[PDB]
Amino acid sequence: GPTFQDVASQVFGQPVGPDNDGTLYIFGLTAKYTEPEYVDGRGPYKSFLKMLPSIRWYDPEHYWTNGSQTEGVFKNEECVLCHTVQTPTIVNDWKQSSHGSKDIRRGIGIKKDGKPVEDLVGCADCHGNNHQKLEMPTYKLCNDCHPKETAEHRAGGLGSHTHAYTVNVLEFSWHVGKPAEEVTGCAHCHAIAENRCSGCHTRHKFDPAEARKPTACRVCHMGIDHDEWAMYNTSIHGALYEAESARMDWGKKLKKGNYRVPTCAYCHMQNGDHNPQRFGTIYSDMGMFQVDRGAPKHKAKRDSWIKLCQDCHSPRFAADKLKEMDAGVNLSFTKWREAAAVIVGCYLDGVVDPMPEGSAPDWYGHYTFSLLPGGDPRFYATSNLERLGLEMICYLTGNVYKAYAHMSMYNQTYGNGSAFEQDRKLVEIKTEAAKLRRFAAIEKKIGLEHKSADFWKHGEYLDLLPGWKRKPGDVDVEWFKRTDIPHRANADAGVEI
Amino acid sequence: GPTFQDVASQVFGQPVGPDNDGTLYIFGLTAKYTEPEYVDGRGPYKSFLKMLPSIRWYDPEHYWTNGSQTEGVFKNEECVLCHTVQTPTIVNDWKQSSHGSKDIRRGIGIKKDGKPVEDLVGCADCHGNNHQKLEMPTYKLCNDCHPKETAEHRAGGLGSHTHAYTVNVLEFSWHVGKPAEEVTGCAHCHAIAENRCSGCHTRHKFDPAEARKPTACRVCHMGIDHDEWAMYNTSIHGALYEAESARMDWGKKLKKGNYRVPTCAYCHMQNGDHNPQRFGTIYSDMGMFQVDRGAPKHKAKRDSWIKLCQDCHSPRFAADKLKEMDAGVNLSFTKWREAAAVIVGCYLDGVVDPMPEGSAPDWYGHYTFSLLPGGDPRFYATSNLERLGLEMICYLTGNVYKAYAHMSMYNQTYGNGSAFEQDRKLVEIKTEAAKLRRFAAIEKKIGLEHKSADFWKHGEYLDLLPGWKRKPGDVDVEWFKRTDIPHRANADAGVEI
Amino acid sequence: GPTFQDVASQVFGQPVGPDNDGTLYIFGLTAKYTEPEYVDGRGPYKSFLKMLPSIRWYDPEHYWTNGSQTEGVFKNEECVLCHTVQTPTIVNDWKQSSHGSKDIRRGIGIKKDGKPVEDLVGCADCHGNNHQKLEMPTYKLCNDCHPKETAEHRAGGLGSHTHAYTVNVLEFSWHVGKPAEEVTGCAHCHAIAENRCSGCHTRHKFDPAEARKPTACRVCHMGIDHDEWAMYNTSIHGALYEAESARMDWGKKLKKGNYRVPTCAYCHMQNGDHNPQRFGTIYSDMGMFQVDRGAPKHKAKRDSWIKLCQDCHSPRFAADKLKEMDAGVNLSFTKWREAAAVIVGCYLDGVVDPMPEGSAPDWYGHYTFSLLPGGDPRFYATSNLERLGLEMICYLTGNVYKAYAHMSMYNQTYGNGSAFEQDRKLVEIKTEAAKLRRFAAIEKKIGLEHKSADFWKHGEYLDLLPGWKRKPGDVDVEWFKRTDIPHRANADAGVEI
Ligand code: HEC
Ligand code: HEC
Ligand code: HEC
Ligand code: HEC
Ligand code: HEC
Ligand code: HEC
Ligand code: HEC
Ligand code: HEC
Ligand code: HEC
Ligand code: HEC
Ligand code: HEC
Ligand code: HEC
Repeated sequence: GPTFQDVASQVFGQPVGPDNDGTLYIFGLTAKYTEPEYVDGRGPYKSFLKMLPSIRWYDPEHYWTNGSQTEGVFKNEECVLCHTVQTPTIVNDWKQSSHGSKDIRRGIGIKKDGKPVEDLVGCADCHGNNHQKLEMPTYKLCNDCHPKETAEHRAGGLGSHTHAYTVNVLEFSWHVGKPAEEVTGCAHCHAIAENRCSGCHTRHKFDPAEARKPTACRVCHMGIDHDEWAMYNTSIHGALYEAESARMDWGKKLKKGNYRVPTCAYCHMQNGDHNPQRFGTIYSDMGMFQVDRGAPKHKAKRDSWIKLCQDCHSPRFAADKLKEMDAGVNLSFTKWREAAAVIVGCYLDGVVDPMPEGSAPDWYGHYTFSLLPGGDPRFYATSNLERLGLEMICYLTGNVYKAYAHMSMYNQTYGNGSAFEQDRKLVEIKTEAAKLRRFAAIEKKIGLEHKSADFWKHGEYLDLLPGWKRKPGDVDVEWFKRTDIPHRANADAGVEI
Repeated sequence: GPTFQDVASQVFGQPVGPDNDGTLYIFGLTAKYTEPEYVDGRGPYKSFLKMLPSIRWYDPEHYWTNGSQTEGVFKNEECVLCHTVQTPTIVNDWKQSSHGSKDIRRGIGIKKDGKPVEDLVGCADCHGNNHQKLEMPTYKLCNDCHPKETAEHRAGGLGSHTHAYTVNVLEFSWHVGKPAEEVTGCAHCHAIAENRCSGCHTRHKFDPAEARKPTACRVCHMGIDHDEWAMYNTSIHGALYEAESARMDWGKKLKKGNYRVPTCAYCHMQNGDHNPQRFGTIYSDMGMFQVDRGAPKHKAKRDSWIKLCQDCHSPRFAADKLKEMDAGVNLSFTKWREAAAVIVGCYLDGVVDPMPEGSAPDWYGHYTFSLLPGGDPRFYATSNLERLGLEMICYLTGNVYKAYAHMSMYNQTYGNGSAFEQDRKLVEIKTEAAKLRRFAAIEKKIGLEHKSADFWKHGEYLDLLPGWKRKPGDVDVEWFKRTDIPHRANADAGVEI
Repeated sequence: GPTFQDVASQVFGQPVGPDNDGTLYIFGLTAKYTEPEYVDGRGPYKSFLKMLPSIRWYDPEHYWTNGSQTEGVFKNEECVLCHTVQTPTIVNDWKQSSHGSKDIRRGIGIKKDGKPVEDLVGCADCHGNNHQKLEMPTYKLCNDCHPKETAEHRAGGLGSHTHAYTVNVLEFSWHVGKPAEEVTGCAHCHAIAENRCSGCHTRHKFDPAEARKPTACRVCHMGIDHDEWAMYNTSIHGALYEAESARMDWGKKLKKGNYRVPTCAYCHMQNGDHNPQRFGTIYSDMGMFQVDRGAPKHKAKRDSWIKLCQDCHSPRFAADKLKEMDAGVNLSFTKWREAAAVIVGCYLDGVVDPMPEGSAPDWYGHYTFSLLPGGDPRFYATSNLERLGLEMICYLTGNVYKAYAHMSMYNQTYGNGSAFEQDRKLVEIKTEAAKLRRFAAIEKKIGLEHKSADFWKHGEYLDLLPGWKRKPGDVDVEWFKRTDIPHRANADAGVEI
C-alpha cells in the first residue's frame, strides 16, 4: 500500500525519490530516507555502533587513511611554499606560532628524545614528509615535546577531557541509541576534548593567550545540558570579562595577581594545570547527583576553593558564597524528589500513556520505564511524562548547581536552569500526571479499553532505532572488563565495573 | 451587556477608557483597543493591507513627504554648521566617512555621470538643498556613484535582500494576516535589507570594516526562525571571532589570506560580492524544503564551497564537514515526516480541537486546515497541534540545516534548533494527538457531542484579523502577473506564477 | 511508613541520610532536606521571613559583625602591604583607582566635612583601622565625599534602585513566599542596586568608564522577567556597541556628541544623572500595566525622549519610532485581555484543576485564585492555567514594551517577549482551558466526582511554603504605615498605602 511519501506525492505532484539524489523536495514530504555510508564504531557496542567516515579526523589512530592526491617527499620549507598558495591561513597561523617563529619563543627548554628543540617545528615534523603517508596527530605527537601538559591532560577521571570520547561517547546511551549521522557533533565535541590539544589553544597558532579566554571553553561548555558559559557570562565576573577583554593583558600567565577578572581557565586550570577536573570537590554527574560540598568530609576541597577566591576577595566572603551554593543546591533537590514521586507514581498505577510496552524498545532492547532502575532516562522516543522528568533532573536541577557555582544571581533564581524554571517544570509534570489520571479514571468508569496510539511505537524515525536490533551476545563485555579506563554503569554491561 | 473591560472596571474601580488616552490601566484590563492611524499598504493585498505612517522611512519612494519645520535653501557647509548643533552624531559620522573626508579616501575612481567625484559628498548631495523638499534615499541614490555594488545588491532571487520587502513582506501570509502595528518590525527589517545600503555598513560612516563583522548581519539573521548568528557564534569560528575581534585588522578586504577567522561576510560576500545569496547551492525556504547539497547535480556548488573552506583548511576536511551536513539534514526530515503524518492523521480522523471551522478564518478567508495544501501554516489563531507542527518544520527542522552549515556541534545535537529539540517537539506533537484521540474516543462511547470553545473563534485580538474581511475580487492579481519580480505561491494569487 | 527516601534507599542500596552530611546521593533520591542556618529577615513579614547569614554583606547596617581572625590597629600603608600578599587583586584595583592614585585624579573638588580631600583614600578610610572592628560600607560612606551622586541614587521611586531591597525584596510576594535559600540571589541583586555604589562601577577600581558600558547593567537587567539587555543587544544600537566597543573612547563623559553608539547609561543616566528612573514617562510595573506614552498628557516626557534621540537622529524619525512603541504596546494588550478572559472564565465555571482549595495555600495563607483581586499571581505552586497566565502578562506582554522601547525589530515580532510568542502562549492557554472544559463535561455527564490529585497540595517542597504557617497578627503593619518609603499593595498589608 501507499507510504506517507506516496500519498504526499499524489497530492503535491512531486515524484517519490531518494533523499540523496539532489531533488528539492517540497517540505521533504516525498523523500525516502537512505542510510549514509558508515564505518564501524568502537567500544562495547561495536557490534552495531556506526560512525560517519569523517571520524577519521577525530579518532585518527583507528580510522585515518591516506586520501591526498598530491605525491612527493618534501622538506619543511617546501610544505610552506606550496601551502602558502593552497591553504594560506594554515601557513599564516604557523608563521605566527612559536613552532614556526623563533622570535616569539620564551626559552621554555623544550626537548625531544632528551635533546633541545632549537629548530623550527614545521609541517613535516608534525604531519610527516611523504604526502601519500601524511599523519593526522593526537596528543601522542605533542607528548614528544610537551610531556608535562600531556600527562596532566591524561590524568582526569570519568567526566573529564581524558575519557570524554573513549568512555563517554562509546559507552553513552544517548549516543549508542541513535543513528550515527544524528550525533556526529557529539562524537567530535567529546573527541576534540580527549584526543586533541587544540580545543583551547587552536591550531595552527597554538596560542596560550587565546586558551585563557572563556571563548576557549564555551563552544563545548554551554547549553541546557551544562550551561556554565551562560552562568559565568551572567555573573559580574562575566560582565567584567566582556568589559575588559579588549584592553586587558591576556599574555600574562594564569597566576595570583596577574588578572583582575577570573575566567574558566583561571579557576579551573589553576596555575596552568592541564587536568582541570581535579579542583572539583567530587564528580556528581553534572549536579544530577546531590552532594553538600560544604560538609566536614569535603573541607580540604572547600578550603582550596576559598583560597582560590582569596586571590581577589575576603575568604569569609568566598566561604559565604560557596555556602549559598550548598544551601541552594539542597533546596533544589526537594523539587526533583517531588517530580520523581509523581512520575514513578504514575508508572506504578499504570496510567502513563504510552506505557513502556507501547513505545519502541529502549536502546538495550527493553520495554522498560525510563525513570526506574535499569531504564534509560531520556527526552526522545518516550512518554511526555518521562521527557519532562529527564528535563527536570538534567536540564534544570543540574544547572542550579552551575548557576550557584558561577555566581549567576539571575540564573539561580529566575533564569535558565533556575529555581523558578524548576517550579514551572514541576507544574508541567503534575499537569501531565493529572491529565493521565483523569483519562484513566474516566476510561475505567465507562469500561473503555484504551490502547496507546501506534505512533508511540512505529514511525520513520522510530523504526531506525537500535533497540529493535538488539540481541543476546551483542555486547563486547571484554571492553567493560578493562581496568585501564573507567566505565558507565550500563544495564547490559554484563560484568563488574 | 458588559464587556470584559466593563466587568474589570466594576471590580478594580478604574473606569473603562480608550487605550490611547494616557491613563495607566491596571493590568490593561479596562482599556479598549483603538485602531492606530494607518496608511494603505502596497502589493497584491493593497485592498486591505495597512502600514503605520512611519513606513515613510523604509519605502520612501511611495510614502515620503516633507515633514520639516526648518525653511531655506542651503549649501553643504551650512547643513554641517547647523546639524553640528542639532544632530551632532550625524555630522561626526559624516566627518569620519570618505564622503566627508578626503584624507581617508582610497582613490577608488568613483564617478557620477561619467565624471570623477573629487569633492566632498555632503548632506545636500544626498538629501537635497531645500529643507522643505528633503529627500530620503534608497539604493537608487547610491547607484549614481556605486553602480557595481548596487547592481549586485539588486541581483538576488526570492529569499535574498533584493526582494525582501517588495515580495516577502507585501505577499507574505504572516505579514498580511495581522494588524499593521503588530508587524512593523517585519516591514522594516525586510525593507532595510532591500531598499537601503546601510544594513551592514551603517549610516553615516558607511565603513566597510564595520560591514565585515558578524554584527553587520546578526540583528536580522537571528532567532528561532533562522538562527544562523547563534549557529555561527557557537562554532569554533564564532568563538575565535569573539577572541580576536578586539585586536585583528578589520581594515583588510575580504580575500583569501587576509583573515584567520571567517565571518558571515567572508563566506557569503566572497571577495566583496554584494549578492551574497548567489553562493548558496539552492534556495530551500530556509531548510524547510529538503535537498541533498552533496548530490551529483550540485557538484559545482559543493566544489565551490570546498574551495572557499580551503582558504584555511584541507579540502578533504571541508568535504567531510559538508557531507556531515547532508547526512544530518536527511536524518532530520524523518522526524518531520513522522510529525506530519501524526498531525494530518488527526485532521483526517476529525479529532483536532478546534477543527478549522471552529477557529477564526485564515487570512485567505477560509476555514482550512493549516497543514494541508491550500492552508496557511502558522503558530497563531490555530490549534495547538497545528502550532506544534509549524514549530517542528520552521523553528527546528530548518535550523538543523543552519546548525550543520555553520559547524555548531552543540546546536546540531543538543541545542536550539537541534536533533534533540526535534525529538522533544515530536513527543509534544504525539502527546497532543494522543490527548485529542482519547477525548474523541470517550465522547463517542458516551454519546457526548463536543463543540469546540467559542474562544477558538472569537476574542478581542481574533476579531481584528483580516480573514473576517476577505471577499471576492479583493486581490490585485495584476501584481501577481508581474514577471519583473518573483512571487510567493499564495492560494488566492489567482494566476500563474 | 516509608517515605520516598526510604523506598528509594531499598531499591538503590544507598542509606537514607541528611542532605548536608557530604554523601554523594544517587540522583538525590535518599537525601532528606535539612533547614539551613538562618537569620531573621526584616520588613513587614519579619515574623517569619528569613535570610541566609550571608545577608551580612548586602544589608550590613542590620547584619554585619566582626568575623576576622586578624588582630591589630593599622595605618593605611600597612593595610596595603599585607593585602598585597593576602588579597592581591583588591590592592591592584585600588592602586588603579583615583582613591589610591593621585596621577589619575581629575581635580573634581571632592570634600569631606567641608575640607578638600587631597590625600589617598585608603583601605582604612573606608573600612576602619581596627581589624577586629572592620566596617562593610553602603552608600552612606560614599555620601561623605560624593553627596551629589548619593542624593540622586536615593531620589528614585518604587521600581528604582532606591527601594529595590527595602521595599521590593522585603515586601515582595515571590520573595517572602519562598524558603530563604531559594531566593538569596533575589535579595542580593536588588540589595546591590539599592545599598551599594558598585553595581555599575565595580569595586575596587570604581571606574566610570566601566560604568558607561552595557556590561554595567546587564547582569541585573536581563531575562524573561525584564529582557532589556537582549532587546538592546538585538537592536542596531546593540550590534554597533559590539562592533565599536574595543576601539571607542569610553573615557568620554556621557554627553551629546561624545558617543556614536548609545548605551543603557547614555540614555538612562543622561548627563551622568544617578537617578536613571526619572527619565521614564511613568512607572508601569515593567509594562504589565498599559499606558500610551504618546498621549497628550505625557507630551513633556515624550518630547524629552525625542530630544535625547535627536543627539544622533531626526526628531521626526525618533517621534515615529516612539509612536511605533505606543501602537505595538496597545495591540499586545488585546492578546492579554483574551488570555485573562479565558483563564478567569475557567475559574468562574469551576473547571480549573486544581481549584485553589486543591493547592497549598498562597503566601498570605489563603486558598484564593491567583488571577483574581486579592490573589497572588505566580508561576509556582499553582495550576497550569494560572502559570501560563502569569507567563503571558509578565514574561511576554511586559517585554513587548521592552522590545519596542529598545528598537529590537526581531524581538518585537518573532523573538523572546514578542507578539508571536504572545500568540503561541495564547494558543497554550486556550489549549489548557479546552482540556479542562472537556474533562469537566465528560465527568458531569457520566457522574464521576473528580478530586484533584494530592500532589497539587502536598509534597517535599510544597510543605516548606510559608502559607501553611500564616496566622492572624503575624504582619508588622507599622512597617506599611511608614510614609518615608513607598509600599506594595499586598492583600494583608492591613492599612492604607
Ligand atoms: C617538538 C618537536 C614539538 C612538538 C612535537 C610540538 N611542539 Fe609545541 N613547542 C615546541 C617548541 C620548540 C615551542 C617553543 C618553546 C619556547 O621556548 O618558547 C613550543 C611551544 C608550544 C606552545 C606555547 C606557544 C606559545 O606561543 O606560548 C604550545 C601551546 C604548544 N607548543 C603546543 C603544541 C601542541 C598542541 C602540539 C601537538 C599537536 C605540539 N606543541 C607539538 C616544540 C614542539
Ligand atoms: C572562578 C571564579 C570560576 C570561574 C571564572 C568559572 N568557574 Fe567553573 N566552577 C567554579 C567553582 C567554585 C565550581 C564548583 C566546584 C566545587 O567543587 O565546589 C565550578 C564548577 C564548574 C564545573 C563543574 C565541575 C565539577 O562538578 O566538579 C564546570 C564543568 C565548570 N565549572 C566550568 C567552567 C567554565 C566552562 C567556565 C567559563 C565559562 C567557568 N567554569 C568559570 C569556579 C569558577
Ligand atoms: C584547555 C582545556 C586546554 C587544553 C585541552 C590544552 N591546553 Fe595547553 N594551555 C591551556 C591554557 C589555558 C594555557 C596557559 C596556561 C597558563 O599557565 O597561563 C596553556 C599552555 C600550554 C603550553 C605552554 C606552557 C608554558 O610553559 O608556557 C603548552 C606547551 C601547552 N599548553 C600544551 C598543551 C598540550 C600538549 C595539550 C594536549 C595534551 C594541551 N596544551 C591541551 C589550555 C589547554
Ligand atoms: C572606599 C573608597 C574603599 C576603599 C578605599 C577600599 N574599599 Fe574595600 N570595599 C568598599 C566597599 C563599599 C565594599 C562593600 C562591597 C561593595 O561593592 O560595595 C568593600 C568590600 C571589601 C571587601 C569584601 C568584599 C570582597 O570582595 O571580598 C574587602 C576584603 C575589602 N573591601 C578590602 C579592601 C582593602 C584591602 C582595601 C585597600 C587596598 C580596600 N578594601 C579599599 C570600599 C572601599
Ligand atoms: C557620488 C556623488 C556618491 C554618492 C551618491 C554616494 N557616494 Fe559613497 N563614495 C563616494 C566617494 C567619492 C567615496 C570615496 C571613494 C574613494 O576614493 O575612497 C565613496 C565611498 C563609499 C564607501 C566606502 C567607504 C570607505 O570608508 O571605504 C561606501 C561603503 C559608500 N561610499 C557607500 C555609499 C552609499 C551606501 C551611498 C548611498 C546612500 C553612497 N555611498 C552615495 C561617492 C558617492
Ligand atoms: C564560512 C565559514 C561561513 C561563515 C563564517 C558563515 N556561514 Fe552562512 N553558510 C555557510 C555555508 C557553507 C552554508 C550552506 C550553503 C550551501 O549551499 O551548502 C551557509 C548557509 C547560510 C545561509 C542559508 C543560505 C542558503 O540556504 O542558500 C544563510 C542565510 C547564512 N549562511 C548566513 C550566515 C550568517 C548571518 C553568518 C554570520 C553570522 C554566517 N552565515 C556565517 C558558510 C558560512
Ligand atoms: C551587507 C549585506 C551589505 C550590504 C547590504 C551592502 N554592503 Fe557595501 N559592503 C559590504 C561589505 C562586507 C564590504 C567590504 C567588502 C570587501 O570586499 O571587503 C562593502 C564594501 C562596499 C564599498 C567599498 C567598495 C570598494 O571598492 O572598496 C562600497 C562602495 C559599498 N560597499 C557600497 C554599497 C552600496 C551602494 C550598497 C547598496 C546597494 C551596499 N554597499 C550594500 C556589505 C554590504
Ligand atoms: C605540530 C606542532 C603541527 C605543525 C607544525 C603543523 N600542524 Fe597541521 N595539524 C596539527 C594537528 C595536531 C592537527 C589535527 C587537528 C587538531 O586540531 O589537533 C593538524 C591538522 C592539519 C590539517 C587538517 C585540518 C584542517 O584544518 O584542514 C592540515 C591540512 C594541516 N594540519 C596542515 C599543516 C600545514 C600545511 C602545516 C605547516 C604550515 C602544519 N599543518 C603545521 C599539528 C601541526
Ligand atoms: C572621601 C574620603 C571619599 C570617600 C568616602 C569615597 N571617595 Fe570616591 N573619590 C574621592 C576622591 C578624592 C576622588 C578623586 C577625585 C578627583 O579629583 O579625581 C574620588 C573619585 C571617585 C570616583 C571617580 C573615579 C574615576 O576614576 O573617575 C568614583 C566613581 C568614586 N570616587 C566612587 C566612590 C564610592 C562608590 C565610594 C563609596 C564606597 C567612594 N567613592 C568613597 C574621595 C572619596
Ligand atoms: C537610548 C537609545 C536607550 C538605550 C541605549 C537603552 N534604552 Fe532603556 N529605554 C529607552 C526608552 C526610550 C525607554 C522607554 C521609556 C519611556 O518612558 O518611553 C526605555 C525603557 C527602559 C526601561 C523601563 C523604564 C520605564 O518603564 O520607565 C528600563 C529598565 C531600561 N530601559 C533599561 C535599559 C538597559 C538596561 C539598557 C542597556 C542594556 C537600555 N535600557 C538601553 C531608551 C534606551
Ligand atoms: C549605575 C546605575 C551606577 C550606580 C548605581 C552608581 N553610579 Fe556612579 N557613575 C555611573 C556612571 C555611568 C558614571 C559616569 C557618568 C558620566 O557622566 O559619564 C558615574 C560616575 C560617577 C562619579 C564621577 C563623577 C564625576 O564628577 O566625574 C562618581 C563620584 C560616582 N559615579 C559615584 C557614585 C556613588 C557615590 C554612587 C552610589 C551612591 C554611584 N556612583 C552609583 C554609574 C553608576
Ligand atoms: C549620502 C552619501 C548621504 C550623505 C552625504 C548624508 N546622508 Fe543622511 N542619510 C542617507 C541615507 C541613504 C539615509 C536613509 C537611511 C538609511 O540608512 O539608508 C539618511 C538618513 C538621514 C536622516 C534620517 C535618519 C536618522 O537617523 O534620523 C537624517 C536626519 C540625515 N540623514 C541627515 C544628514 C545630514 C545632516 C548629513 C550631513 C552631515 C547627511 N545626512 C549626510 C545618506 C546620506
